Amino acid sequence: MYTLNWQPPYDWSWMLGFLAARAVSSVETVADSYYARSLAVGEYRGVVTAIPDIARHTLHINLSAGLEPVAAECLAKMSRLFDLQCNPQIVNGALGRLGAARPGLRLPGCVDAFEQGVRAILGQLVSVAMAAKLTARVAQLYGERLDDFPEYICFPTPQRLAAADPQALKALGMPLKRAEALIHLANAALEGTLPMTIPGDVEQAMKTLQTFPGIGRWTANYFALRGWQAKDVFLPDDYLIKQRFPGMTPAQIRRYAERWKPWRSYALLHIWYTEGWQPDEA
Amino acid sequence: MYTLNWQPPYDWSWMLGFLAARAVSSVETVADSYYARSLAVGEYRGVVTAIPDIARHTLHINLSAGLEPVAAECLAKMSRLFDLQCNPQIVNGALGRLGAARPGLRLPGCVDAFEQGVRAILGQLVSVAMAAKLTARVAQLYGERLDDFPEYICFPTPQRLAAADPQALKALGMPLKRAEALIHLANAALEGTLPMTIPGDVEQAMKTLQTFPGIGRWTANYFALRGWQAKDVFLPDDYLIKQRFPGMTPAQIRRYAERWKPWRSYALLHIWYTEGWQPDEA
Amino acid sequence: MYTLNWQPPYDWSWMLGFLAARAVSSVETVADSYYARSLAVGEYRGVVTAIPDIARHTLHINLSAGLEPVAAECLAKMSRLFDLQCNPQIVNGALGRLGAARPGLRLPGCVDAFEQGVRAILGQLVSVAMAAKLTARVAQLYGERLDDFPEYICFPTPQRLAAADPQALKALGMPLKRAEALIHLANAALEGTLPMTIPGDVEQAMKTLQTFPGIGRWTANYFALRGWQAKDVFLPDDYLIKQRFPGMTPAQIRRYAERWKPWRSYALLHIWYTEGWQPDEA
Amino acid sequence: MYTLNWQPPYDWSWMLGFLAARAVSSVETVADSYYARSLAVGEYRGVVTAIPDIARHTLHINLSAGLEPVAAECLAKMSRLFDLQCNPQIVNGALGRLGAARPGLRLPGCVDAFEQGVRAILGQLVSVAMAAKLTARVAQLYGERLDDFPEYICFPTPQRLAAADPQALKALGMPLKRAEALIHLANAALEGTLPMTIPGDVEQAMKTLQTFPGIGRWTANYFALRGWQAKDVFLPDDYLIKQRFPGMTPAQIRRYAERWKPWRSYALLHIWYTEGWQPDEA
DNA sequence: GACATGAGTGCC
DNA sequence: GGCACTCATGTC
DNA sequence: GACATGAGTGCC
DNA sequence: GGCACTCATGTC
Repeated sequence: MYTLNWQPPYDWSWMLGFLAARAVSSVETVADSYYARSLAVGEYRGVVTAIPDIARHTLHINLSAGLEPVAAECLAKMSRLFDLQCNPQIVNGALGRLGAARPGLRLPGCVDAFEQGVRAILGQLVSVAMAAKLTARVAQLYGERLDDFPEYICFPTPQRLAAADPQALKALGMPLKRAEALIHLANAALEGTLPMTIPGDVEQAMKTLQTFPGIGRWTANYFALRGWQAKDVFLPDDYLIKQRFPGMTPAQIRRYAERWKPWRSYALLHIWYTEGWQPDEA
Repeated sequence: MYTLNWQPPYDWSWMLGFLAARAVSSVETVADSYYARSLAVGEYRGVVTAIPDIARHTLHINLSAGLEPVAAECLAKMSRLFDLQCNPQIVNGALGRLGAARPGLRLPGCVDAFEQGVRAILGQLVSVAMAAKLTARVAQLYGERLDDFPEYICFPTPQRLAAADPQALKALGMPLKRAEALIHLANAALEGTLPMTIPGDVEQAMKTLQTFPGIGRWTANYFALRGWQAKDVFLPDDYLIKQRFPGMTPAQIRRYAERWKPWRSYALLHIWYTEGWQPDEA
Repeated sequence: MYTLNWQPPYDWSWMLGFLAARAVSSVETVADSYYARSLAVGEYRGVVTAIPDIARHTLHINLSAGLEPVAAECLAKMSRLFDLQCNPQIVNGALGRLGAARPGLRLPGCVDAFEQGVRAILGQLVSVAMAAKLTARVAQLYGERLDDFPEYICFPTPQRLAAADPQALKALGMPLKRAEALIHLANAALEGTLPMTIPGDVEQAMKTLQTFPGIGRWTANYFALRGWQAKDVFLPDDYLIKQRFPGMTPAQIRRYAERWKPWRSYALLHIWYTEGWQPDEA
Repeated sequence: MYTLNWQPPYDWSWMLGFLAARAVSSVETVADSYYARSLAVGEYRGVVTAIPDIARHTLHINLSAGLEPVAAECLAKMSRLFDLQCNPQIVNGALGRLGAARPGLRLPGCVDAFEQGVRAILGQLVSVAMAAKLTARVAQLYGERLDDFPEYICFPTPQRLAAADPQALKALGMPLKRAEALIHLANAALEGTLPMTIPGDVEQAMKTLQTFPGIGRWTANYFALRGWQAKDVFLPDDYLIKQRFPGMTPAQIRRYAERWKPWRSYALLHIWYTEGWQPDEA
């Protein structure tokens, strides 16, 4: 019903692929041609369906009756999740060769910073499939079920996770430290201490995030990349990244990435999705 | 170009009247049939125009060329400024006779919490008109002039106001502590310490805000009401509110306001704009 | 055995009486001519007996073998307890008529700041006698018994009280809050966070003490007076003191108390022990 | 002429020699048959003299008239400086071989924790004779001279070094950071943050000290050793200690030293003063 | 007596 | 109006 | 020696 | 991965 446009090229096959690998059962549904999930904005709840019209390079968004009163906010959330503001020319031009194998590459955002915070923490260590399944168990235990869509469940809110029992979370298959990380993050979101929108100084912001128990450099970087969709951040600590730069230390890698500023977040995505890639031995 | 729905009744005459008295020259233009202002979403800039359509219960939004990449976020900003989410039947059902005279009353929000915080601060102990002109000076002195629309300036970024000279601001017409208050707020906005969207615990978030220099209970409440669009906050320390409640002390007003929960913000507006209103002598 | 001097006059009956009223069963023993009690100095423990000799203004101190290795710390603890340093000519000269009825009055200190801290906390709200009853109970359950002197038990150390169960202390006859205050104090004691000797800036240190849970202004002052032997502190919040200044508010008593600077601690004691004292008819 | 006991053996020659090299001109006077120094306790001041009596295993202490009022505290200060509490049969029965050559070794204490902290700071990275000459300058500029004994001067008090101009301190022969260290230290001493007596948890307290500006691990360890007279601390970061354990890392040194628990401080003193000492093949 | 809350009174 | 700073209340 | 930075190790 | 702790290293 609602439509949002984008600037070609846009690789929808990759975006949905990325998102489908990380989909949380009962929360999200990802198909080759559309994306849909439960969505909550305040006390308004429902389901959102996004259908990409390649031909006319536009995204069709349908909203369940419950979200109509806050239609625009839902639209802004989809635009952030799908990085519709991206001008591929500027990025593909500034990255030269690195972004030529797939110039439609977009930065997968999120629909809610808190959710992404929870996802980022649970993403620690385990594989993607495990992170997803782990997140699914948290949603099934603390999420809100939609009365008009019994198959859908809303992602847990800060009010529920903040009151959660550390041992209950532990029981879902996570260390006690990670459960406490979640409970503390929820409390921050309630208090208004978790930046829900990109701050002017992403560097200071992340430094403050690292004071949170259970959140280190990796988590804060990954949270900034996906949760604030900050476009200039690298993850020299990432497992797959450390494999793309054999023999180099976090600082050497970090020093190498300076060359891609101010679009380091994009460079990161490309290097991640190019198995053959390797650095230039200066 | 873009259109947003709203549920009747909606008193546009009153809404535009409220924004018009507080309009900042060079930043926004308010007329009988429309509202327009500069808008910055990251590096994207332009002018937004809002034209209500009573016949269709719709609001038409026009974005200048520079804001199209982030059109959805702009739509969301406008929906928060004009309280398009409001269901008057629900609010009026609860408020009873209090709102019966103007069932179309809405809660005027803002397009950005930082800006609103700056405005809430410059409005301390001065007339709406002075605060208006005062803010304009700060605007011209630190704003980003739109190239495509020379007469429009974007509101100062936390960036620019954080590195401002506490004196260059006092000069414009404010005590020294007033200027420090702004400079502090700006820094907070830079690292994400100022909540940009409403937190789960409004009570607690306001407490933290009150630890800010230059921000007391009044400013913090007014900020929650307009900047976060919190719907259940009252302003017992407001000068005018004290006149509407002859005699009574803050805790007594607050106690009497309890009867309008969970829509105290709306009740507040109805009382502010109802001349001879007075509590039940009961 | 060991002997220490003091300067006449010294009202030993008033002093011994004062200590008898607060004496804790199993820890101390007070008679009309001597004071004796358990005493721990690190890992060294034993019994100390103090016998005054009015004729030659000397105090004879005896130590059981367990304390011999730390003789001098024992002597210092005893001299602070009995305020052997006092020069009555100076203090009585400054107070004037206030202290002319008992020129031999001294400031009863303590043998250990941690102990006094526990004693001050348990002295909250209740009567002198009842507090001694409670302290005796706490010591009974958490103190160590001297092998060499079964009849005696050492006052509970900080490490023992720190690892005590709040519920176990609650049962002895105090609210849960009060018992938590004790456990917190023990922790500060272990960490070196509770000044054990009088600080250079008593006012500042007392302020720091008030941040402790369970410790308000009364407990901090009283503790500073007994635990540090601060000579210039008044107790305007004291029960009996307010009874000596009928109808006067805290800040009033405090301002009045100023004329006794810098010996307010001594004036305080003189007022407590003047049956019919009343502020000057002026 | 007061008298204190000690258990034999006691190497006075070694003790006086250690204090003699660190003697600060005008404050302490060291000779082979006696130690003498100015001393303060609150506002009572004077000169203390200590005469060892090998014959009767006794130490004779004489106090000038200005200290008599607080004689007991003065005796405790001396017993801590000279480690009179030490039972050599117990320490050596544990250290074995290592302590067999100088069974009379004692732990040189201090007369006051603040003073010792200052010396720990001014002894950093400079020779011993140099720290002595520098400290003497500070004592000379910030000390209260004694009226009864013109030749002697009191060590600086915390209130005085606190109101010190950094620049003034530096000019005496030290970097700025250091002078700043002394000033912070005085403040802490003033508000009661610097533990003046050994705490229940020496390790926790040493960590809290490491957060003071200018105090690292070597300074904390050393301060604890001499300022609190902690009997079980080792200094794996010491210049000479690194030389005694050739090619060993601080962690390896520390692991090795565990064989001397719980008397690591005495082990440290024996190893420090044993030229050519070296570790076994453990 | 500790501690959070309410009054208010006066000052940049 | 922010900010402090001093009484007066009312549970545990 | 204090103290930032940076690799690296070992245990949640 | 987080995080406390360890081993250089360069600076003042």
